[PDB]
Amino acid sequence: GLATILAISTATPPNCVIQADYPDYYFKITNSEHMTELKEKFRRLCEKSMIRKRHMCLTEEILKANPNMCLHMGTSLNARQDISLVEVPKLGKEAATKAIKEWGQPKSKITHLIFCTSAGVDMPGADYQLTRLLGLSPEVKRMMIYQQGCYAGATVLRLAKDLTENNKGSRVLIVCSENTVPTFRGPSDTHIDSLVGQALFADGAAALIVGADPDASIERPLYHIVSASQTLLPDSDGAIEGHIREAGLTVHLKKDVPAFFSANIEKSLVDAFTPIGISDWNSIFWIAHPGGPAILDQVEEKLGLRKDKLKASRHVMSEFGNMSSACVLFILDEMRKTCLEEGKATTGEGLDWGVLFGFGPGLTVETVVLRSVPI
Amino acid sequence: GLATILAISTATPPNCVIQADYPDYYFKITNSEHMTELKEKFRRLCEKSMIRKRHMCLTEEILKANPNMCLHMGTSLNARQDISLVEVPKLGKEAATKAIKEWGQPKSKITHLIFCTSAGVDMPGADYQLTRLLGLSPEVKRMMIYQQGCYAGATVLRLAKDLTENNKGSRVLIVCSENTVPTFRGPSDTHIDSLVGQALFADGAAALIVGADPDASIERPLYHIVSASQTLLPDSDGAIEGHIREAGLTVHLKKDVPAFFSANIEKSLVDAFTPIGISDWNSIFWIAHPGGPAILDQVEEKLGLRKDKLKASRHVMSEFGNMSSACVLFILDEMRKTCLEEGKATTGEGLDWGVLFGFGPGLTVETVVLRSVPI
Repeated sequence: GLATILAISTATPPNCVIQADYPDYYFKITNSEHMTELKEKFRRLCEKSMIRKRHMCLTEEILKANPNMCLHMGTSLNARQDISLVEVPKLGKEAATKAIKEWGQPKSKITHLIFCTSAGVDMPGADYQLTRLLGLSPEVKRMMIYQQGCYAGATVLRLAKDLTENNKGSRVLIVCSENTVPTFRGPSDTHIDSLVGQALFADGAAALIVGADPDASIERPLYHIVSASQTLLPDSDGAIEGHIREAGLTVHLKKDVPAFFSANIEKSLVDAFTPIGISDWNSIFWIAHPGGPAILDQVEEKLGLRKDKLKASRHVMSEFGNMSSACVLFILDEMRKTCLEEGKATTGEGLDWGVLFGFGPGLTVETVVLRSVPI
Repeated sequence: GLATILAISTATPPNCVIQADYPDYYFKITNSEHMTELKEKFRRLCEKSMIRKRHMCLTEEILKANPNMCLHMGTSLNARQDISLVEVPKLGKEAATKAIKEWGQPKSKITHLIFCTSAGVDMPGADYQLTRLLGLSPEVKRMMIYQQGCYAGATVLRLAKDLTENNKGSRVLIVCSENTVPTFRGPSDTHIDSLVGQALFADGAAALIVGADPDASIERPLYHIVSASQTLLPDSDGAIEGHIREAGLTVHLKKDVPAFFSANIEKSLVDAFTPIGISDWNSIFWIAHPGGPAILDQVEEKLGLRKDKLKASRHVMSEFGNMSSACVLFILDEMRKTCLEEGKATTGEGLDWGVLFGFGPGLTVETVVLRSVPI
């Protein structure tokens, strides 16, 4: 049968930054209060973000201890790696233990592990660290998805679908764990596009169990993964780039990203849903990577979505910020919980069919067709 | 049906270094001729490497233009990335075009792309670059496997097996492209394990087409991918580590690494071949990642392999050195070419079943069971 999501959980670092207070904090800790016009631009970005709070393992204490991270382009990759490479699997384990609990099986039944992060590469990778931290079988079949950015929450579902459907009895643990350690940096009027990241990026981890052929005596499906596609957008090359450099991960925006995603998203919908016979985009539930707020606004306008279609996606953005690959997985967690609390008929806001979108560098759109389960 | 390898090709940079001359060249270009004790240790390492030559895109001209790369721990990641991120997909495209030719189908029939490298991370990744360089369909389903080291040539086969067997009609292009740009550095008596890498690592790219259900009117299988396993070796934590730092990729080795692999290899063989009813390791053909030559020697001795079992693996090591993930794929290409040239009965040295091993950080062993095809 089809790959099925059997459990979801999440974790965030305990320190959280209130967005209303962030322009003042960020310009203070980076010693940039003299850049008054830049501070005003950053305040506007923070207020436009529709983020209320973000969780960050980067604290004032840590930044004071790593002052090269507070420069715009300080030589700082080593300092960033030293923090992030430990944090990434630690936060991932926090989510994974809880997903395993919901799943209801012993962890010795996990046959496959997908780990996903853009927060720092190491050899061996975070997949190895998580395997040892959790005490998974040494024979777990691992896939380490590094540096794929904000569409990778859909990528891991696409990968998990083929792994679990091609291997009878297989059960995949998926962990996505992201943080701002590689990207945090001081401001510069050269690199205004970096301020976008400073206003949006946040920390979080999400874990899932995916498997085909559920054991109804123990396992409880949440969503079915029907199809998974990936495409590059025409003429979009260079719109979003992220470079791993001596100063950490630097972000570069060169084209109108929301215009590209909104102009092309209907093609992905038609390709995904024509085989199903669906053409009304308000008749399906939506999980859309929300880390670019203007992207969601323009998708909504272009397609004529009702204002509530993206409610769960915008709620996660409001409460957590742009956690990169983890966002869409937080959104699935939020949707099923809200549907249960509100007495909706399915885990997809009472609807049967749904779409999950990852958006990221390429420009790339990942399109996952889901089906809900009854509540 | 089973996933099958339908085509293989390879590519190397034109510049090559003769191993017998390398100690003198390396110590001169790194301005380290005064480290006379270290130079003799390096000559012994090169003499014991059983490498005759290695291809390298890093030329004398480039090293003279990038002097911080010739220091031992010079701040040089940016210079390395500037070189490697263009070289990786360029060399990969060279191999991919030739693999596509052998396959015999138009490149519009490629539905999936797996790209693998440890030579430098970027967003978007080398998979995106290769897709654009080759003019693949924008809807190609990509998987980017970054920084998994020397076992990843087997990893890509494990991944391709699930992708192609779960998707009717799918055809996956696999590209592995590796180089010494991130690891090349001057010598130091505080980091002797780095010398091992300077004696062994080399550049190369290999490309494959993999698919299930071949069309016998156009396609010609070379190998069948029967099973693919991965395991961590007991109590091997920290034996091989690779860190991505301001000075590039730095390598760190405990000294009993060959002992770990040779002492555990039989478990991987028993686990893979018991379902097939095979216990005689001389009755199967071998593709063993050859990048540690004591690994090959100790495996041969521990298992009592015939003197010629590792012939193709040692030949690739001799002519190309340790090209990380690409080695095992060069070895498959060498085996089928030599079998045809020499009138063998199958693409597996006249034998029917074979094993392909990837070895790398973890410590990880990847075990792929293959079947040959008649010639």
